[PDB]
This record gives sequence, structure tokens and C-alpha cells, in this order.
Amino acid sequence: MGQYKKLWYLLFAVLAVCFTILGYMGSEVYKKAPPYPEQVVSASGKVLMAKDDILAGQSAWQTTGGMEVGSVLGHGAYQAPDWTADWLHRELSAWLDLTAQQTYGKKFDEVSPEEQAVLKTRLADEYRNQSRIKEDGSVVISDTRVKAIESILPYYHGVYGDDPALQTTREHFAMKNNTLPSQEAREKLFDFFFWTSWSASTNRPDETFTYTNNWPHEPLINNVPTTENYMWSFTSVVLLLMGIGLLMWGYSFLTKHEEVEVPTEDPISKVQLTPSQKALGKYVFLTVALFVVQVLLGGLTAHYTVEGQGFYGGFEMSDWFPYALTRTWHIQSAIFWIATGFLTAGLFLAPIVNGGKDPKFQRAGVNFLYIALFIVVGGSYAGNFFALTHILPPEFNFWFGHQGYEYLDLGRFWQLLLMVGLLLWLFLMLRCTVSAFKEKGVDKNLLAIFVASMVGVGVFYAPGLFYGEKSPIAVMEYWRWWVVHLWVEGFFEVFATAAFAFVFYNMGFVRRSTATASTLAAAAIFMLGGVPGTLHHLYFSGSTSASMAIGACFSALEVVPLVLLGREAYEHWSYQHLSEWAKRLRWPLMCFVAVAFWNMIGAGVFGFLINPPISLFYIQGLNTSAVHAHAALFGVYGFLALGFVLLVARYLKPNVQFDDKLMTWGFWLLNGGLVGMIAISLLPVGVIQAYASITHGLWYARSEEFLQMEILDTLRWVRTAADLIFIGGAICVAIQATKIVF
Amino acid sequence: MGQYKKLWYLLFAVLAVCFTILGYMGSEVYKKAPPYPEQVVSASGKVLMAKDDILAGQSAWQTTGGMEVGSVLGHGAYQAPDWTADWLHRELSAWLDLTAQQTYGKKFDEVSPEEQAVLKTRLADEYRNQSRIKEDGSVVISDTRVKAIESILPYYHGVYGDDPALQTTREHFAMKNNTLPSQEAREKLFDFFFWTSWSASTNRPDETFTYTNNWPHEPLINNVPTTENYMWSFTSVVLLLMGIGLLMWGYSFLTKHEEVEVPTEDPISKVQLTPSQKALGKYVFLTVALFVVQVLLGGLTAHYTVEGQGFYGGFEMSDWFPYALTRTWHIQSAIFWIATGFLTAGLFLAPIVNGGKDPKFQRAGVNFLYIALFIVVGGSYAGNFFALTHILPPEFNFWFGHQGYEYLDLGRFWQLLLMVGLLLWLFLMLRCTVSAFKEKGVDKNLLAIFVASMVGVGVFYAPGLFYGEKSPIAVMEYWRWWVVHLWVEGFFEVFATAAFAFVFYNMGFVRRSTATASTLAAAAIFMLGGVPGTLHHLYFSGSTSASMAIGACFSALEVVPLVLLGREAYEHWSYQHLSEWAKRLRWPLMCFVAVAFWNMIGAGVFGFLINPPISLFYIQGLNTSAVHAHAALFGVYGFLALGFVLLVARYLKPNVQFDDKLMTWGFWLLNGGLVGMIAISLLPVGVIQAYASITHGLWYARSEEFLQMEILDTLRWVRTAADLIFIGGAICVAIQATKIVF
Ligand code: HEM
Ligand code: HEM
Ligand code: HEM
Ligand code: HEM
Ligand SMILES: [Ca+2]
Ligand SMILES: [Ca+2]
Ligand SMILES: [Fe+3]
Ligand SMILES: [Fe+3]
Repeated sequence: MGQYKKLWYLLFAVLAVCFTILGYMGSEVYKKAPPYPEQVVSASGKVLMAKDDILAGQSAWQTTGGMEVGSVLGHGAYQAPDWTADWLHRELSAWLDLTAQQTYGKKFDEVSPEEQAVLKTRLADEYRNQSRIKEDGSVVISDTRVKAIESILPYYHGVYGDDPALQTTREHFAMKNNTLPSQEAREKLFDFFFWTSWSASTNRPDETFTYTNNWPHEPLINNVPTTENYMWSFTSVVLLLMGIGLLMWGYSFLTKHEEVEVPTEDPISKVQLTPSQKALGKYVFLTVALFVVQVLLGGLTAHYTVEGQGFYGGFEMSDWFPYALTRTWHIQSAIFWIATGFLTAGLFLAPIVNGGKDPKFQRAGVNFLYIALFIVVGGSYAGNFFALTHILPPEFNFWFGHQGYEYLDLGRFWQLLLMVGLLLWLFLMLRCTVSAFKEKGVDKNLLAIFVASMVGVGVFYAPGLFYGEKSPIAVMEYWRWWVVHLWVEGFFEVFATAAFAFVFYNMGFVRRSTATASTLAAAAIFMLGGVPGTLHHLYFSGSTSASMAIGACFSALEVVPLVLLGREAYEHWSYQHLSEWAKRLRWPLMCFVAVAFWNMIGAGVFGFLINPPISLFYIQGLNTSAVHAHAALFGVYGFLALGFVLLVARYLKPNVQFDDKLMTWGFWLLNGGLVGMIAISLLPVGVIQAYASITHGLWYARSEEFLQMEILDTLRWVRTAADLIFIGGAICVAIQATKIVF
Repeated sequence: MGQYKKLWYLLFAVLAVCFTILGYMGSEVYKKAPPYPEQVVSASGKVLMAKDDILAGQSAWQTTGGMEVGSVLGHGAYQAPDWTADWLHRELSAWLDLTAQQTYGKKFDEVSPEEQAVLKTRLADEYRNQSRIKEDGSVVISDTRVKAIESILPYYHGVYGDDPALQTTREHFAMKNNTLPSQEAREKLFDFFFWTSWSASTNRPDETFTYTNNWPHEPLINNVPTTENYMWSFTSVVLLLMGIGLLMWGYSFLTKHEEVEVPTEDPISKVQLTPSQKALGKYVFLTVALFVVQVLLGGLTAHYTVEGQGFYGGFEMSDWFPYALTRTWHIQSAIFWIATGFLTAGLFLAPIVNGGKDPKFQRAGVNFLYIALFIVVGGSYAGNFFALTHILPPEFNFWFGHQGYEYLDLGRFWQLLLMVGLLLWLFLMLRCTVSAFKEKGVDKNLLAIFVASMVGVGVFYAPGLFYGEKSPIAVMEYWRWWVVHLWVEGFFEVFATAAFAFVFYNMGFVRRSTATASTLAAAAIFMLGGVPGTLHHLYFSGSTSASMAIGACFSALEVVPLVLLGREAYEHWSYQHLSEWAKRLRWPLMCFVAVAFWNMIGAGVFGFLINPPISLFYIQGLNTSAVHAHAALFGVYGFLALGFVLLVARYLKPNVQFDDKLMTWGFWLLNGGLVGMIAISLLPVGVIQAYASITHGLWYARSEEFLQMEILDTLRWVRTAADLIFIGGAICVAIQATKIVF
């Protein structure tokens, strides 16, 4: 529209192209995911399992908590092993031992390297080629394979049950006793584990690589990166560097950095607060309180990684609040409090868009949304608690208990209710912008893009409802990453950028044209990479090689604007020196400066570390992912939510001054604790694990023997100091916000 | 000094640390290079070769032209194969065939995959472990290995001799008939080829990887990247991205972009020209004429890659001007004309530093330098011509003929004379700055750093004299890359930056403080990466794993300032709009803008494509290196030299106006021809080769059968159009410069 028509058309074209690519890859995921075999039958004719057994095992896995106990196909938690890789390696080792006894009369390790080479070529042929699914949907496995499977089942029954010989192992895995109490459910669960391993080690019908693109790294069957893996990794590096250079060129030639005269009074402080705006103090307190609870839950989960089952000393903690539960609550609370901060920012800005007045029952809607958020959080957490104790019967686990899928752990009922709450929030936003859009004579492009960002935030949680309990793992991964990657990464980024532009234009820090054009171009750039870059979560989950290529190349373009965020950091930081009333905004602006810094480091650097297929092939499911998760999710969106609620609190209680000493302490403790956690614990552990994964295979890097090495135990312990520093910073920030609002 | 003391100390500390690292790695190269075995003896006791035979083979290789016919250990030309990889693969294949006949009675390809696995583990053990050099300096090889070597010698005798059955192959290799006419010299040469292969396939005495860090990729003996290769590649990526982000942060927070009022008259045009300055018109013409001759030689060399021995039709061209000679002249002419442009810029600026007057006999010195440059060029080229025809007797080849080492192909005598000429140039510069340094009351920091850059340019050609004809290959590589990488990349970059600062400050486009601080910080940043980054040329030439780690990590820091060169590009481009007399500088400034663009793309992007060990392990010696070489060397330093001589010509004949139509045509034809060459020929060939190298091994990607594939032949042909466009641009620029100066 107007002078911004070309930018609007660029954004529309980018959206159409990128979503077409993502949707066609979704159809590919549906069509090319590893099949659940109708029957897995031994060469002698006995049926070992059927498709329904595998699906029941998937359900039982969800009941144990799924991705919050170990990982499957490289997704999940990092204390316990990746069950796919561990099962694959154990089964291959058993096959080799049995075959070596049958062929040379000794164990595999006691025969000559030549004999070992013969055995390994036999093993590779059997697993990769002979196990390929037949036309009738059947998988035929050898009798030796059947015996190998039967030999490793007791280990997993002990790990998931109450075997006194496996107790230590269970503690080393941060697993409670009787994670899956039912023997029959455990048998189904190990059917599902076998299925995963089979998909990871069986060539695609028309290819020489497996359904998982040869993941995990397993030298025994030559599970190694394909040539296309290397090629597309290098291509993504080239695209990243060229995009960075060209974006820098465009910034240098197309941006003049105009100087704007700051208004003498704060424009936002001049508008009288509406009742619904004043009702947002409880939202501010909810955000900071959930932040404190979340970091405390992280401390508890971390204690489980050094003391697997026991506190320092009443009752057994691991029976009722095991590592699985505390990890679930730690991740879900992160999502909840960041989202609540964003929603509070929106609900505060909405009446200002509506001319400083509330529509009818806007405060009632705000209160209803608050109550609904409490119901979602409390109900989902109670459901997790009763699912993990297996008090809740299995047939209700997916709807009310634990979905077992990371970041979407809450039961489907609570997910539906959260979707309804987000829709209600969107309604309360849009009804405050209708009148502003009906206004005559005013350019609405900035408001249009801000409203589009609102719609994205309030709608794109829906794809998390597109999979079911029995949905194939690959389909669930596709839709889950729609939510986690798209809805958070891309749409929260766009909403934050548009909110920045709208807010800073209203305060007079930026020109309308600059804010509008910057927001439109930034939205186009963010979407171009983020939308198809969703596929970097699906390299090894049963998607095809082409999905990996698209994910790598487009996700590289996500980093391009991130490493240049020094410009915006400087602008936001300089705003506080523009006037005396701008100095009242120092700490929200400092939070946004930290957002820029961590969007650069944690998102760009530590996400591209794990982004190329050649790297993620080896380090998917290692601690480098935890490094990136903490740095990106908190430093970007945690600091964004904190800055938002701090701004809201400043305008809700304008008579209260920020405590500069307390805020300095909290801000620098948060930043220093994040840096310290990464530098002294998480990154060294990830590097050591990466060395092990590249050298020996992923199963080794996740093994109990390797994770219990003294250096790794020490590094996990050492994290406590940085963890305490970070928690101190979080407590300071929460205290400041609570003092302002109450 | 003064306010710049911290910058000076930072630069000094960077220089000390980085040169200490590079020197300690030089000691490591001396101590850990693959030994030349005293004797290579069969298991039966017969001596196959001795150290002196290998060194004589090295000398004979130099006589054929060395790196200009094929490549050895991944360095050299790209038409003919990498003789190390080709020899290794041929010998391993012969060993496997002989062993399979002795063990199973059939060829290796006709036995079962299990039998092949047994044979390959035997082969790997023999080559990697049993071939390790003994304490007495001896290498003991099997009788089967001896027979395998004897079976492949006829092929190489045909390739390097006149065998009518190998004629086609020779044409496909762009090799003349009788490249090495002497049979005994050929036997020595194949001793040297064996030595290289042995070093590439034999484990280091204390390690499980070879002297070449497992290069080349050869699946037969598991010549695959080590774990440290992966680890340091990922580490270099992280360092690159973090450095880019932090440098952007520093630019945003520490640069204010001050506005400077342009003087009403051009300050440089006010100074009357000295006789030595006027004597530089012949230098300008020499630069552009050598540029035209160089691009024509490139066209001839490219014609040899599609028609290996024959022109379109008198006498046989390949006997007297073979591909080896035209390639040698193409590379040497590039060096000569870029260096001449830089020297002309210095010699023009020197009297301006001296207050606009010449010291005694400065014009005589300029004329003497001109004559010495002609003698070096003509003598070295004649020596190459008489070396490649073998008219020059072998004992004088290294001093007067062809060194066989790329970029240092000229005989050692001419290299010494060029060193003397560079010293004379340095003297003529420094004697014009003595009086400026003796001046009272003026800040000399900018002049000090500019003079330091002069000293670097005039001195750091010397390390090319630190190796001899019989020096070990690794030592020669270390010292050769001192010159090619350090002296050109780092010191030409620093000299160009300092020249930019000094020139633009004298014209009044920048403030003195800004120019000085920018130059000092840029010099520190460039040196920090460039100096230890020299080791990225030595990953697989017999250096250790630690050398690879240091090279990867520090070379990644070279890219950090390159991708941000949009800032300087915009500044240089904006200078032309500052005043009416600034518009007279449009085309030198356009050349410098192109320098920024190509320093970004060709240097940063296409150098980091090939920089990480994980990538360069597979693609060293492929056409991606040619992509990067052309883009970087011309677009950065070719455009730099062209802009320098254009500026000099503008000030030597101020009454002559630039022809905007001719210059627009030439500028855009050069840029478009470079882009086209890369996009339509060189990069696609490099990508296809990379796929082949990753999938099958380097020997396959360089093989005659692969290079003669119809797609690759077509892509080589297609380069002609872009080549003609580029040559048209070069002719236009040369015509403009000649019209101005004459
Ligand atoms: C003192 C503060 C914190 C501590 C001690 C902590 C500790 C932990 C631990 C022990 C895990 C599980 C590692 C495993 O799988 O074994 C984890 C995972 C996670 N935490 Fe934190 N955390 C803290 C702060 C935060 C914050 C502030 C956020 C977000 C705002 C956050 C988000 C996450 C996420 C997203 C994961 C899952 C990462 C993945 O699975 O890749 N954490 N944290
Ligand atoms: C604010 C921006 C971002 C946030 C909040 C974020 C958050 C996260 C989180 C929490 C995870 C852990 C997922 C899991 O537990 O399975 C993750 C994984 C991942 N991230 Fe991001 N990320 C961001 C940006 C990026 C960027 C820019 C890239 C690369 C260009 C990237 C690449 C990846 C990859 C490849 C994984 C998969 C790791 C694995 O499966 O082990 N992310 N991200
Ligand atoms: C129409 C213009 C040009 C053509 C047709 C051309 C062609 C070629 C050819 C055929 C080769 C040898 C490839 C092989 O090894 O088989 C080569 C190498 C080379 N040329 Fe050019 N060239 C041109 C312009 C230039 C310019 C302007 C420069 C420098 C200012 C340059 C510098 C080099 C260098 C440094 C190499 C060696 C690269 C390496 O070995 O990695 N060329 N060129
Ligand atoms: C103006 C700057 C540069 C110039 C003029 C330049 C020039 C060249 C040339 C001519 C070659 C071919 C060498 C040969 O034939 O063996 C080369 C190779 C190479 N360049 Fe650069 N380069 C520059 C910057 C860079 C940068 C920034 C990087 C990476 C950070 C880099 C990495 C490499 C590597 C790894 C090779 C080895 C290729 C091989 O051995 O096949 N260069 N460079
Ligand atoms: Ca996870
Ligand atoms: Ca070369
Ligand atoms: Fe993502
Ligand atoms: Fe270099």
C-alpha cells in the first residue's frame, strides 16, 4: 500500500513461496515416512510384532513421558540414552556376537580383524538391505536377529522396571524406579524401540541410505553421512556468508540513519490507563513468578543429573517428582511465562491502539484470559503428575496426562484450552484495532503489519493439534515443529519486531516511514529463512534427503539477519539517552539490547553450530543442543518477555522508580549466569560428547559409561555455581517487577 | 603513540602472538614432515629406491614444470590428475588385483563383497601400518607392493613420454608429447610420485592417521577425515560467526560516522608533478598491457583444456607453448601486473609525502626499477620456455628455468633479482618519508602505519628464498605460502588500506583521527587472521594435525572483516558525490567499490567454502579453488591495481577526461565476465567434482574419464563466452589508461 507496496508484495511472495515449499515437504513427510510394518516376521515364519503392537508401544512410551526420558530418533532429553541409537547398537552387537559364535566359535571381539570385516559386511547387508519392507507391508528378519533382540530385552525391562541389578543404571539415567510398571506395556514399548531402530538402519526402498538419512552415526552398519549431506552443508555455509555480505551491503547503501527529535514529554505516560490495562499487573506478576518457578525447576532437574534419584534427605522424591516430571515442568513453564509476557505486552498496547479506551467488557475478557491461563497451567501440570505416576489410566494419557512430545507435553485437552485462550487473546487485540483501521487519513501500514503479527501469534499454535496419539512419529514431528520452530521463532520474532517499531514510533524515537519499511523488510527476511528452515528439525526423523537439503539451505538464511543485530542493539541502547524521560526506560531497553546480543550469539552462532546436516548428523541429541536452547530461548525470548513486562509495569505504576542497583544486579547476573552455564558446563560437555559421537558413534556419546566419566560428572556439578548466579538474577528481576506492580 | 597508543600496542601484541604461532608451526613442519626414506626395500631385500633417487625425481618434476602439470599433494594445476592421488589409487588397485588373484584366483571386482572386505583390511594394514618408516630410516614394502608398482609404471612412462597408445590421454591432460623426454629422469620422477603416495598412505609413527592427515580421500585404505578434522571445522565456523557478530557490535557502538566538509579544490591536483612522478606513465601502461597479455594467456590455457594439444591450425603449438608454459605465464603475469600497479601507486605517492619534490636521482631510480622489472619478466619467461623444452640443461633448471612451484615458478635467479627490485622500490619509498618523519608538530601515526605497510610489501617476498631445489616438499610449501598467502593477502591488504586512508585524508574525505584509528584497527584484525591462517594452505602437505587446527581457526578470522565490507564500499562510493572535482575520481572509486564487493564474495564466501578442513579435505585441488582464485585475486587485487593506476593516470594527465562510456563498458564487462565465468563454468565444474570426490575419492574427480564427461567438456566450452566478455572489459580498461597516459 502507498510507498510500501513493493515491500508488501515482497513479503507476500516470500510467504507464498516458503509456505508452498513447507507444505509440499509436509506431503512428502506423509508419503515417505518409515512405514509401520504390518507384521515383523522371522525367517522361520513366527510373527514377532504387528503394526498395532508398535503403535501400542508408542502409546506406552508417551505414558512414561516419551521425550522427557532419554530421546528417540535424536529428539528428547539428554540424561538417559537415545533409545533408538542404544537399541540399534545393542542389537547389532548381539547379532555380531551370536554370528561370530556360530561362524568362528568365539566372540566378535576375539576374532581377527579380517573375520570382523566379514562379519560386519554380513551385518550391514542383513540390516540395510535384507530388512527392507516388502510389498505386502511385511518385514522379514533373520532368526539370528530374533535371538539378538531376545537377548537385549532383559536390559530394557530392568531399565524401565524395578530390577535391583539395574538400580544404579536407573539412577545414572535420572529414571525413577518402575518408569513403565506394566510388563506387557514394556514389551510394547520395546516393540516401538525396535521399530525406530529398524527405520534408522534399513535402507529406503529405492535408495542406499536409510529412512533416517543414515542417522544415528553407527560405524557397524556404515550409518555415516551421505554425499548430499556434505554437499548441502557446504552450500548452506556459502548461502549464509553471501547473505550476510549482501545484507550488510544493502544496509550500507539503503539506510541513511536519520536523526529524530525526541518529544519533550513521554507520549505513552500521557494516556490515562484503562481498567483492562490496570488489570495487567497480575499478568506481570504471573510472568515473573512463573520465571522464578521455572528456573527453580531447572535447578531440581540439574540436581537429578548428578544425583539421579535421591535428594540430600523424607520420602523418595523420584517416585512422585522424578526427573521426567521436573524436566517437563521446566520446559512447559518456560513456554508459559514467555508467552504470558508477550500476551501482556499485547493486551497493554491494545487500548492505546483504540485511542486510550476499552471496548465493552475488555477487562472482563482480560480476567477470563488470566483464569484460563491458570487453568491450563495447573491442569496440565497435575495431568503430567498423574500420568507419570501411572495413576491416570492409559486411555486418557494423551488427552489429560503427558503427550510425551517435548514442548507439547501437556495433554491434548489442555492444548485445546490454550488454543482457545490464544484465540480469546487475539479477539481482545483485534477488537481494539478495528477503530484504528476505520480511521480516516492515517497511514495504517505499520498497524497492518503489527496486526498481522498478532494474528500469527494467536493462530499458529493450532498446527500442534494436527497430529494424534497414534499419528506416525514423522507426521507428529512435522506438526510439532510447526509450533515450536515457526510459531515461536518466526512469529514471536515478527511480533517483537513489529511491537518494537510501533512502540518506538509512538514514543517518537523513530520515523513512521523508517519503522514501517524496517518492519516489512525484516519480516520478509525472517520468514524467508524461518518458514522452510523448520525442516532442520526433521533431518533424521524419517523425512527424505530433499527435506534435509531445503532445511539446511533455508535455515542458513535465518542466521543472516541475526549476526548483524548490532545495529538494532545500538539504536535501542541509544534511545535511553535521548531525553530525561527516556532514562526511565533504561532497563526495558537494556533487556532489548540483551535480546539483540543473544539473538546474535545464542541463536545465530550456537544454532548454526548445530544447523548444517554434516554437524547435526553427529551432534543431534548432544549437549550442544542444550547450549543453544538455553541461549536462544532465554536470551532472546526470555529477555524479550522480561523487557515487555518491565515496560508494562513502568507504565502501570508511573510513580514507582526502577531500583537501578537491584536491576543492575539482576540484569548482569542473568547475563553472566547464562554465559557461565554455557562456558563452564554445557559447552564443554557438548564438545566432549561430539568428539565421542564422531569417533565411536552416537550410542557411545549417550552411554551411561561415558556420561559418568569423572570429567563430565564434575562439569555437571560445576554448572551449579552459574545456575545459582542465574537464579539470583532471576529473583532480583522478579522482585523489581513485583515491587513496581504491587 | 598519542591517543593511538592502545591501538599500536594491540597491533604489536597481535603481531608477536601470531608470528610466534606461525614460527613454531614452521619448526613443527621442519621436524614432522614425512621423511625421505634412506632406502625403500622389498621384503625380499632388494632396494627399490633411495633418498637421492626421490630427490632426483623431485628435480625432474621441477624440470617438467611441477605444479603446472597436474598437482602433487593437492597443489598445482587442475587439468591433469593429482599425481599423488592417481598413483595411490592405481597402486592400491594393482595390489588388490594381484592379491585377489593370489588368494581367490580372480580379479578383485569378481570376488564376493566379503572377500573384498578381507582384501581391503589386508590392504589397509599393509599400507597404513606395515609401511611405517623404521628407526634406521628404511621403509620395507611387500613383494606384492613391488609388483603393483612395476605394473603401473608403463602408464606413467606413456603419459610423460611419447607412447602412441597414450597420445589421447596426453591431449586430455593438456600435456605435450615428451613432457619428460628422458627415460631415466622419468624413473626418478615416478620414484618421487611413489614417495608422495607413500607419505599420503602411511600412518605417522605415533598416530593412526597419515603424514597428510589422511589426504587424499581414498576409501580403499580408509583415507577419511579424522575426528579432529570435524571438530576444528565446526570450531572455525563458530569462531567466524561470533567474530562477525562482535565486529558488527563494535562497529555499531564505536563508530559515529562523522561528516567532513570536502575542500573546494582537489588537494592532490594542486601539487606540481615531479619528474619521477611523470616517469610513472610507462608504469601505468606496463600494468595495463601485462593485464591484457595475462588474460590472453588465460584464454590460451583454457583452449588447451578443451583442445589439449592442437590449435585450429602451422607448426605444433604444444611442443613450444604447451599448457604448462601458458599456465605458468598466466599466473606469473597476474602477479607481475598486480604488483606493478601497487609499486606505481607507491612511487606516485612518495614525492607527495616528501612535500612535492624528488630526492636526488629519484627519477633515475624509477627508470632503473622499470628496466629491472622488464628484465625479471622477460628473463623468467624465457627461462620457463627453455626449461619446458628441456633445451636448458637440468642442473640450471632451478636457478634459471622453471622452479615447478606454483606462483614461484620463475627461476631462483630471477626471484633474487625481483627481491632486489622490491628492495630498491622500498628504498625509493622510505627516502621520500624521512623528511616527513623529521617534521615538527605533525602527528605521524598515519604515516607510520603507511610506511610499515610499505616495509611489509617490500620485504615479505624474501621468505620465497628460504627453500632450495632439494628442500623437502613440506618446507618448500611452508615458505612458498609465506609469500603467496602472507605477502600478497595480508601485506597487500594492509598496504591498500593504509594507502586508502592516506590518500582519502589528503583529499579531505576523512578525518585524520578516523583514518588513523580505522587503519590501525583494520591492520590488527587483518593480521590476527592472516598470519596464522597461512596454515590453511598446509593441511595435507605433510604438516601435523595441530597445524590444521590452528590454520582452520585463525583463517576463519580472516573472513570476519571481509563480509562487513559494505561499509567501506559505501564510503568509497559516496566520496565521488562530495564535490565536482570528486566526480573526476569516479572510476578509481568504482574500482575500489568493486574491490570491496569481491573481497566480500570471492575472498570471504568462496574462500571459506574451501577453508574448513572438512571441506578442503575433499575439494582441495578441485575447480572450486579456481573459482576462489579468480574471484579473490582479480576482484580484490586486480581491481585494486587497476584503480591505483587509474588514479595515478588521472593525476599525471589532469587535462585528459575519463571516457565514461568506455569506462562503464570496461568496468561492467570485467565484473560481469568474472561473475559469468564463475557461475556458468567454474563453480558448476567444482560442484560436480566435489560430488565425485566425496562419493568415490579424489582420484576419480581428477580422472581423465571424469573430466571428459560431456557435461564437463560443455561447461569448459561455455566458459569461452564469459572469457570473451572479460577480455573485452580488460581491453577497454587498458585502452582508457593508455589514452590518458599517452
Ligand atoms: C538456573 C537456571 C536453569 C537450569 C539449572 C536449567 C537446567 C536444565 C536442565 C538440567 C535441563 C535438562 C537437560 C537434560 O535433558 O538432561 C534443561 C533443559 C531445558 N531448559 Fe533449562 N535450565 C535453566 C534455565 C532455563 C531457562 C531460563 C529456560 C528458558 C527460558 C530454559 C529452557 C530449557 C529448555 C528449552 C530445555 C530443553 C533443551 C533441550 O532439550 O534441548 N532453562 N535445563
Ligand atoms: C530465537 C531463536 C531460536 C530459538 C528460541 C530456538 C530454540 C531452540 C530450542 C529450544 C531447541 C531445542 C529443540 C529440542 O529440544 O529438540 C532448538 C533446536 C535447534 N535449533 Fe533453534 N532456536 C532459535 C534459532 C535457531 C537458528 C537461527 C538456527 C539455525 C540456523 C537453529 C537451529 C536449530 C537446530 C538445527 C536445532 C535441532 C537441535 C537438535 O535436534 O538436537 N535455531 N532451537
Ligand atoms: C578471460 C580471462 C581468464 C581466463 C580464460 C583464465 C583461465 C584460466 C585457466 C584455464 C587456468 C588454469 C586452470 C587449470 O589449472 O586447468 C587459470 C588459472 C589461474 N588464473 Fe586465470 N583466467 C583468466 C583471468 C585471470 C585473471 C584476471 C587472473 C588474476 C588477476 C587470473 C589468475 C589465475 C590464477 C591465480 C590461476 C591459478 C588458480 C589455481 O591454480 O587455483 N586469471 N585461469
Ligand atoms: C584477497 C584475498 C585472497 C586472495 C588474493 C587469495 C588467493 C588465493 C589463490 C590464488 C589460491 C590458489 C592457491 C593454489 O593454487 O594453490 C588460494 C587458495 C586458497 N585460499 Fe585464498 N585468497 C584470499 C583470501 C582467502 C580467504 C579469506 C580464505 C579463507 C578464510 C582463503 C582460503 C584459501 C584456501 C583454504 C586455499 C587452498 C585451496 C587449495 O589448496 O585448493 N583465501 N587463495
Ligand atoms: Ca530436547
Ligand atoms: Ca593451483
Ligand atoms: Fe528451529
Ligand atoms: Fe591463504
